[PDB]
Order: sequence, then structure tokens, then C-alpha cells
Amino acid sequence: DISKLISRGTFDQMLKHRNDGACPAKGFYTYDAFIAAAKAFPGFGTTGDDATRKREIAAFLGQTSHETTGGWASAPDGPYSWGYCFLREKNPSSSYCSPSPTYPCAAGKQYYGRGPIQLSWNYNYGQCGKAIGVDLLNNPDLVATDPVISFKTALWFWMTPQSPKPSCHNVITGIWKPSAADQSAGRVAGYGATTNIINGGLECGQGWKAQVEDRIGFYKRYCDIFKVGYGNNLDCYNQRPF
Amino acid sequence: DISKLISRGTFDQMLKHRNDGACPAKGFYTYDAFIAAAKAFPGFGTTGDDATRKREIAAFLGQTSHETTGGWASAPDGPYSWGYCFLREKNPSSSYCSPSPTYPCAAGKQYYGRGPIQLSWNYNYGQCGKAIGVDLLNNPDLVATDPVISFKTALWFWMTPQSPKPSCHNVITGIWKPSAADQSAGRVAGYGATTNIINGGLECGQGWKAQVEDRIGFYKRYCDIFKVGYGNNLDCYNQRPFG
Ligand SMILES: [Cl-]
Ligand SMILES: [Cl-]
Repeated sequence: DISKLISRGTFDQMLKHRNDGACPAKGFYTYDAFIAAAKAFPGFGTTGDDATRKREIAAFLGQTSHETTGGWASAPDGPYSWGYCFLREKNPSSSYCSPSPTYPCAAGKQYYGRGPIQLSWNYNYGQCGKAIGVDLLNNPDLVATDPVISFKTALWFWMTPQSPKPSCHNVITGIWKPSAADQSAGRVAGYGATTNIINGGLECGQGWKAQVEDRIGFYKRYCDIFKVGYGNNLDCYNQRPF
Repeated sequence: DISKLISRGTFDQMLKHRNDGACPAKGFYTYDAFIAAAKAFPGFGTTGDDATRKREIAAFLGQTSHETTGGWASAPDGPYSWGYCFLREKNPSSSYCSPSPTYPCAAGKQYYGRGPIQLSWNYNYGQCGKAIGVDLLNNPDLVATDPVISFKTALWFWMTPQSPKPSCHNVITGIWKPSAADQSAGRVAGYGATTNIINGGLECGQGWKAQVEDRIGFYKRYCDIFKVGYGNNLDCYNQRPFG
């Protein structure tokens, strides 16, 4: 299991500011919870050669670090050391409720971003909770109050295809092979295509974005600590959204 | 005008951490821009008795401080000293485009929160822009690149009724008189009803909410610095949201 690819020491070096006084997530996102959650997701950081497995862990930690970042350009240790600072979306302007018989909503509950992937929407709390055997639809704040559940929501997101979108897993491990349509659309395997799965609509195929550069900075720093190459196609500026 | 009521020194004391290294808005929000923007909205901080004018300025700065706060519980000088830390919505989940004949969404543009009230949605950039003579529908990021336009969007929001919502201005000055329906819904004049106008659907009538307590914490600190009372009905925990 991934414990022997990423030690407690490596995890704490990567996420070295998450326990800062100014981080609302201080003490929450533990190495023990990450390792436990990973055991619940067969193939996570155990798919492919050693370099691919480390790139998967760096890609997952890089994208989730961006979603939760407390960084700023002049921050101590630089902006790519401030991952996992936040638990909950800042200043949500919606309840993130899209009602259906398929995807119900709970009275008074708000499905704003929580945990490492900033899991949002009644439908994702619903599907994820079903997959991990916890009722997140009626207890969505468990994603911000239970660290193993928190990580499982992010790993669930990472590991779960949402057609037409492949899983971030299948992309970063090279299991995903682009279709004729993807090729024509400039959608190519690598870290960029994980940005496309995560927030392509707002971030991809529209040229340079500060948010995409932030995603890449975390990924490169974590790859550097693992002593692995980044692979190719790190940005999605020239990829059509899935 | 309001520069007599709120000095540069008072403004900077209220917003004493906005220029700290960790605040993305550092250097952007100026006293001069606030005072300039306030001149485009007559009545703002010049409606009612002296204490009511100070409460209006404290309420406006308190609500906008919440929308842009960098505060945390252990923050230097307390969490209610960290207003105006942010300029743009963090990690927006949406482009905030509702296709409209009146307010067509502009190519590659995003209507995420900007400036002191975190103005959002093509239709609000459109209506606000029309009112202050700026094409914010096609140039939304002006709300984050010009400090006077930035303050004007927030003061536009503060001063503009959106029936059934009264203006925050009319609520805090006591011009707004609750209807029979408002009274049985617990909607009464004071700071709480400004929270209800601003985000009542998500924040009000649901018992305690951290975001409401934060809005009140800023308002009270600003009233303390002005040496004025808070008035009544500071929370909306037991107010039904306005339509
Ligand atoms: Cl396509
Ligand atoms: Cl009602």
C-alpha cells in the first residue's frame, strides 16, 4: 500500500503549512487518515510503474492542494507549500442543490465545497456517500469533520469516471487512451487532462489561467520531492473541456 | 460629506490588516477611492441623525468586510480586523452566467465575486454597470482593477432595492417600515435585516450561523471605533428570508 511510496515525513514536508494557526484545517488532515482512506480505493498509487504511482500521488495531492490552498506569491516557503489549509468553501453564494428523484436534497443542508477536492452538489454527496457507506447527503459536514471520510470523498472523486469524463486515475496512470474526438479536441494524456476533469469548463481551452499555474506548481513541487519527472502535457490551456 | 464622519485614520484602523502580505487585495482598497465612490450615492452616510449615519457607514463596511474577510479566530487584533483582505472570489465553481436578452454573457468572461460586496452574475454586473456608467457586463474585472469602480459596485448594491428586498440603506436608516407580513416573519429594522437582504436565503431563519456572527462582529467593532451604539435586532437567526 502507498505508505511505503509516501512516508509520514514526505507527506508532512509536502503539506508543511496545513497546521499553521491561520489554516482553518489545522490538525484535521492527518497522514493516518490519508493512508486509511487510500486502503479503501484499490489501485490508488498502486497502478503502473513506480514513477507513475508517485506521479499519481503527486497529481492527487497537487490538485487537492490547489482546491484547499492558503498560499500567496510572497508566502514563506512559497505558494506551493500551503496546500490543505482550508476545510470549507469561502463565501459560498449557492446551496449547490440541483433537485431530482435520482439526486434528492436535504432540508436546510448546503453542498458547498468540503475537504480536499472541495466536493460540491447534492448529487456528488449522494453518490460518494453510497460508495463509501456513509450518509453524506443528510450529513454533508462529515466531509469537513471526519478526516478519513474527507480523504475518501477526494479519492472517490479521483477514482470515479463521470462520462464523458474519464477518472483522473485512468488519465494519470495512462490507462485512459484519448478517442478520435479527444485527439481532434486537443485532449491529451497527462496532468493537464486531470485539470480538465476537475474544472475544465472554467479553466481549460481558454489560454493562460493563474488557477491552472497554481495546480501545476503544487504538482511540480511534489514530483520534485518524490524525485520523478512531471510527464508531458502539464497544462490544459489548449484542451477543449470534456 | 462622509470624509468628516470617517477620517483616513479611522478607515485604516477599521481595515488595519487589509494590506498584510497574505491579503490578495493588498495595496488596492484606498480611503480616497471609498470617499470618491461615496459621492456618487447621495444619501449614503448622510441620511438620518449623526449616530444613524455612523451606523450606516459601520454596517456597509461590516457587511463588505465579511464578504472579503481574511479573519481567523486567532488572528492578530481579532477576526473583525481582517476585512477587505480579498478582491476576487476564491476558487469559483461557476462562471455566474445566466443567459439573458437584457444582459448577454461576454465571451470568456466570468461574473464571480469581485470587490467589497463580491458582486456576482452577468445580470448584476449589467444592472450595476448601467447605473454607474461603466460597461461591467463586457469588462467585469474592472470591479477588481479600479478601486473607485470597486467601491461603487458595493455602494450600488447597498443603495438599490430589489423588491421584495428593501435597500440595505433604507433598512439601516429606518426609512424601511416592516409590513404586517414582515413583522410575523420576524423581519424587523436593524443590522439583521441587512444580512437578510444580502444573503438571507442561505443565512437567515435557520438558527445560529457562523457567517451571521462574523457579519455582526465587524459591525460591532466599527460601531465601537465610531463610539456609537449598534441599534436593535443585529441577527437574522429568527427572520424568514425576504423573497
Ligand atoms: Cl468533443
Ligand atoms: Cl414570508
